[PDB]
Amino acid sequence: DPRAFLEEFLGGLLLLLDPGHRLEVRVEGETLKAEVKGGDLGRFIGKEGRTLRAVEHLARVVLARRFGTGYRLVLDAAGYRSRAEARIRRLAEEAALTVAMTGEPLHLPPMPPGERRIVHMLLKNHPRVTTESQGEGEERHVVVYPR
Amino acid sequence: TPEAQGDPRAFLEEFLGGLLLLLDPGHRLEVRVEGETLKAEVKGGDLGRFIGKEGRTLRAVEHLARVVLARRFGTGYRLVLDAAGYRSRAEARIRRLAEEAALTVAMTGEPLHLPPMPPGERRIVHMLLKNHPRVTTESQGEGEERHVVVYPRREAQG
RNA sequence: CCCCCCC
Ligand SMILES: Nc1ccn([C@@H]2O[C@H](COP(=O)(O)O)[C@@H](O)[C@H]2O)c(=O)n1
Repeated sequence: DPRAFLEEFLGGLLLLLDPGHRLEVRVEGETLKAEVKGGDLGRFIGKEGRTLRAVEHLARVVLARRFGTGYRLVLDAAGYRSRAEARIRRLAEEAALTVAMTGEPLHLPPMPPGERRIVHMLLKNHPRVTTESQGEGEERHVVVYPR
Repeated sequence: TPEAQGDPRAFLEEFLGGLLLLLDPGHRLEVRVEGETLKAEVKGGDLGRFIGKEGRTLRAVEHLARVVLARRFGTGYRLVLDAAGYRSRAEARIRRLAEEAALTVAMTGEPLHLPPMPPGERRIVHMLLKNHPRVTTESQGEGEERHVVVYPRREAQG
């Protein structure tokens, strides 16, 4: 059972991270969702979500190694994903502002595909700007182009 | 914080051992104590697959092991994780950028800004270009955008 | 325009 496996695995790490952490794992469409509550959560998240991503990444890998490909897993704490999407929706809305004036394209910072997706999605059918990614790997980033 | 040898060694052995079992049963683990720091190497199994895309996996294991060591003992013991000469090949890539910067800067007489870099990586740049007869180094900026600038020992007149 | 490779 993928849920029970994640519970034992993520429960193992959570104990070493903070005894106040508690875990809920649920499926929501195609996506396995792991929510952490309790204790100093910012310490769990870490600077720029660095700790939460390391857990999420490793959780994904041990999940793939036992059950195979096709799973989507997202790990979250105290609505940190929302805030990160909102901040991403901002700055992108800011990009369409700058590119609107200056007819010169604008290069956004590198982002993983899930975050580039959000940029593409917000600026969908924007009257002034389009989006298209560039570069490869950790280099890859969205470019805001003018019409 | 407690002595590196003893519990911190055994703690990391058991923690990484459990993680490596799920990643690949072929993995074995050597954990070395260097003074009051810890060093850990993963051997066996598919090491390419352990490292993962652009090293994301080895790095997430390193980061997380550091964090849980700090939670357990109060320090990360400057833990450094390696596999299949990963750390060495990345030390070389950083050295390459600094080399190409040295050449360009000594020619143009203009400073060049290297890509932003963690302090660990910034040290490698500084050390490689110490006592370099044509260029020098000095960092600039704050936070994630702190990066080494390579300066010509003798500036362009202009 | 997921993300881990079984890339
Ligand atoms: N000339 C230099 C400059 C920095 N360093 C090292 O590089 C690290 C990064 O410092 P910067 O902020 O100067 O890049 C320092 O913490 C120090 O260990 C060095 O070893 N020699």
